[PDB]
Amino acid sequence: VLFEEIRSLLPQKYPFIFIDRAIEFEESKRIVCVKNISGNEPVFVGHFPDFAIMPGVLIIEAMAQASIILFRKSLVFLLASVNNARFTKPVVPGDQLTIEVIVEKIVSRGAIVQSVVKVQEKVVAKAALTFGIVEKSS
Amino acid sequence: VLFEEIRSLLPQKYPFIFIDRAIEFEESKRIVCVKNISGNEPVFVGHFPDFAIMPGVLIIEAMAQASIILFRKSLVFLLASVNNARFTKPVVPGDQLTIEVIVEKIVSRGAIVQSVVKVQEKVVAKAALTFGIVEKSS
Amino acid sequence: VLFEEIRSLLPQKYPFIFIDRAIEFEESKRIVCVKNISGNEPVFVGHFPDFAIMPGVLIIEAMAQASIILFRKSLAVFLLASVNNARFTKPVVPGDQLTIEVIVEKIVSRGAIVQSVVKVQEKVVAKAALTFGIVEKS
Amino acid sequence: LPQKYPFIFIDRAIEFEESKRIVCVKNISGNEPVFVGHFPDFAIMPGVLIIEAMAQASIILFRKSLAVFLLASVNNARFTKPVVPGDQLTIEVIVEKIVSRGAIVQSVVKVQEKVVAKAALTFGIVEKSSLVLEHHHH
Amino acid sequence: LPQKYPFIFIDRAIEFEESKRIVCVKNISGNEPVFVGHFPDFAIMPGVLIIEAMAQASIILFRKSLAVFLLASVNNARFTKPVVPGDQLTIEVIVEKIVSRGAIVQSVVKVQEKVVAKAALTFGIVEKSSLVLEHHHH
Amino acid sequence: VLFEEIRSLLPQKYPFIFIDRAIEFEESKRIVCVKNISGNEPVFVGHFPDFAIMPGVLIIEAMAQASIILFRKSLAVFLLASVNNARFTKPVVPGDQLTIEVIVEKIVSRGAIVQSVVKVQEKVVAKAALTFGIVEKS
Repeated sequence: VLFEEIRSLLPQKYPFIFIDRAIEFEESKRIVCVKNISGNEPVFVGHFPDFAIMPGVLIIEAMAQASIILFRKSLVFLLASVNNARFTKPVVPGDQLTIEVIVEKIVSRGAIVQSVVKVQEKVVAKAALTFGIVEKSS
Repeated sequence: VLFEEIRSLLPQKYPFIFIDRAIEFEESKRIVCVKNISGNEPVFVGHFPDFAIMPGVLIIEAMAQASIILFRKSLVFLLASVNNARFTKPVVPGDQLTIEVIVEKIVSRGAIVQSVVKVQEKVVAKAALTFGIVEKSS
Repeated sequence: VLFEEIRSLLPQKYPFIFIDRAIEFEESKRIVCVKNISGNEPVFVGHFPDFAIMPGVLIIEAMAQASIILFRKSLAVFLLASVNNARFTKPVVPGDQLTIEVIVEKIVSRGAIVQSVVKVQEKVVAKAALTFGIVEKS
Repeated sequence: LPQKYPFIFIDRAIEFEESKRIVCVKNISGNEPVFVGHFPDFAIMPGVLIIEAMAQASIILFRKSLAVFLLASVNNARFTKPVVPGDQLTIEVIVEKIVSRGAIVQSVVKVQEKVVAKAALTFGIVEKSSLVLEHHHH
Repeated sequence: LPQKYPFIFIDRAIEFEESKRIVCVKNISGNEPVFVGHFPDFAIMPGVLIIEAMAQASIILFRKSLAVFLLASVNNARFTKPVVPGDQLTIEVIVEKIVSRGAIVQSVVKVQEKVVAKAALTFGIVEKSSLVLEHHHH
Repeated sequence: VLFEEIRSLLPQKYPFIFIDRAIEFEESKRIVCVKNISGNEPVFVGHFPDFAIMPGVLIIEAMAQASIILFRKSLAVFLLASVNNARFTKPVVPGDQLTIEVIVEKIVSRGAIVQSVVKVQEKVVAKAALTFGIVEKS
C-alpha cells in the first residue's frame, strides 16, 4: 500500500502525517506500516535544536494512524486511552519505523489495539491504545 | 511565571512548544501551567481539515513539558512510559488547558508523575508519566 | 459561535486566522470575540526571536476579522480601507486572551465603519476605528 | 531588522538620508507564508502587513542613525489599492519628530507609479526595561 | 501551475508566444521559506530552485498552448552569479521540440541586465497513467 | 556518519536539509549517503497537492549536499556552478530511501567536480555530474 492510498485513508494531513507506506495487511486483525524519519521534518527544528530525536508522543500517533488505516480498510477516530506505553531507544533521523498493530476488540464503539514499533529489527516502542468513534456530535 | 521564563526552561522550541504560562508552583512536588489553544497553531491545518481538535498525544506532551519545567525549576528529559492515560472531552481552539502535575518519584534517574488536564474547571485528560534522564550518551 | 463557524465564516485561513470563538453577538450592532495568544503560533518565531510580542498590526487584523464575523452573520473578501485613532498601549504576550469588542457605526456604503476595543483581562491594550471595502471579482 | 521570517517585510533600502527619510522596497511573491490563507481564493497582501513594511522601513532609519520600537499610534492610514504577487512596494518614510522615547513619521507606499497606501505612525523606544514593564502588567 | 507553495516559483509572465517562447518573472524576497536554512549565515537562492523557475516557466507554455511534466534531463546548466533577496529573475524559455511525450527547451535566467543562469531542459508528458507506472515500479 | 554530524557539517539547515546519514565514506574519493523520503516533509504539500513526488531539482541538491559532506570531512558555502548529464527516470515518492552515491573526479580548482548516482533499493532513478564553486565573503 503506497503513500497515496494512505492519504485518503488517513483523515490527518500534514503537518501531522506519520505513515508513509503499508507493507502487510490482514483485513481486520493485523497491519504493519512504515514511517521514514528524515531530518527535514518540521518537528526536528524545535525537538531538539541541539539533538534531533523523534518525540515519544508522535510515535504513539504513528501507532494510532497505523490503526486507523487498518480500521478503514476494514469496513473521526479519537485516541482515548494509552496504556503500558514503553519507549526504549531514541529514534533518530535516518531510521525507519516498522509499526505493528494487533487488534484486540472492535466491539465497544472504539477499538483496543496493542502496537509494537521497531527500528531495523529491534523494538523501540510499544503501547496498548483504545479509541472512540464519533462523527459530528454537535 | 510568564511565557519567556518558560522558553529557556523548556528545551523544546516551536513547532513543539505546548506551555504558555505557569500559574502555581511548589518547588519540587506540584505545578500548574496554562496552554492556550488557538486556531492559528500549525497542527490544526491537518488535524483535522474538517474539524479542528487538539490531538491527544500533544496533550500528553503538554503534560510532559509542564513536568520538565517543574524538574528544572527544582535543581534532555525523554518521556519513556505512559500509563493509565485517559482522554475525556474534545479540546477545541478557544480553550485553555489548565495542566496539573504531581510528582511521585525523582529517585530512579527519571521521574514518575501523574498529571491532570482541565478545561474551564472540568477534567479532559489524565496520565501517569515516567521519564528518563540522558545527556549525550554517544 | 465556536471555531468551526468562525473558520467557515472568515475568508482568512491559516496562517492568518486571528479569531478563535465569539461569546456574545447581536445582529449588526456589536460583537465580542476571543483570541488565544499561544507561544506555538507561527508569527512568534520571527516577532521576535529575542522576545515574543504579538505584533500590533495583527491586533488590527484581529479587530478586522471579528467584525467580518459580525458583518457576515448579518445577511466576498472584506478588505481594510482605512484605520484611524489606532492606539496600542501594552505588549500582549503568549498566555494572554484578547477579548475583541467591535461596535458598528455605519454599515455597507460599499463599505462599513466600526469602532473596536481590544482588552486583556479587563485592561485596555488596543483600540481603533476601522473602515472596510466590499469587493469586485477583478 | 529586529524581526525575522515569517515577519520580515523589507529587502532593500534604495535611498537613505541620515535622520529623516528613507525609501525601502519589499517585493511581493507567491511563496510567502501569508498568501496560503489570505486568501485561498486569490492572494492579496493584507493591509496590516503593509503597515509593517512602513514600520520596518521606519525602524531601519532610527537605528541606522543614532532597538525594539513598538507600534503605538496609526492615524490617517488609507489603503487605496490591492497589492498582488508580482508587485513591488516602494516604502517612503519621512521622520517628523523624535520627541521622547518614540517617534512620529509619515509613510507613503507606492507601486510602480500609483500610490497604494499611506499612514502616519508613532512608536515607542525601549529594549529591556520593557521586560519588567511587561512583568509589572501581569 | 501544478505546484503551490512552498514550491511555486513564478509570479508573472510578461511575454507569451503561443508555442515556443515566454518570458516569466519570479521575484525573490526574504520571507520565502527556503532562506531560513539556505543559508542562516546569509540568503542565496539555491541553484536547483532556479532550475524550477525555468521548468515552471516551461510548463506554463506547454499547457497555455495545446499536465504534470516531470523533469527528465538537465544538460548544459551553468549558474554564473548568486541570486539574493531584492533581486528579480527574468526567465526566458525557448521551446525546441515537442518530440514525444516530452519536450526539449533552452532557458536563460536574467537579473536586471546580467545573466545569472541558463539550462537546457527536457520533460515528460503524462498525468495519471503515471500513477500505475509508479505503482508498477513498487 | 549520523545526522548530528550531518547537520554540523552541512551549511544547509531546514527547510533545506536533504541528507539524513552517511553509511560509507572514504576520504576524498567516494561517499554514500541516505535520504529518507517522508510524506510529512514541507515540499510535498505543494509538489504536488494532487500527487506527492520528490522534485527532481531537490534530488540534485541531495547529490550536492552529499558531496559537501565529502568535501568537508576532507580538510564556506559550497554553491552549485554547473550541472551536466542530469538524467532522471523514475518518480520517487514518500516511503522510498535514496542511497546517494558521489564519486570525486577533480577537487578544488576553486571548485570541485563529482559524478553522482542516486538509487532506490537498487534501481537507478537519478544521475548527474556536478561542479561547485568555493566562495568569497562578499
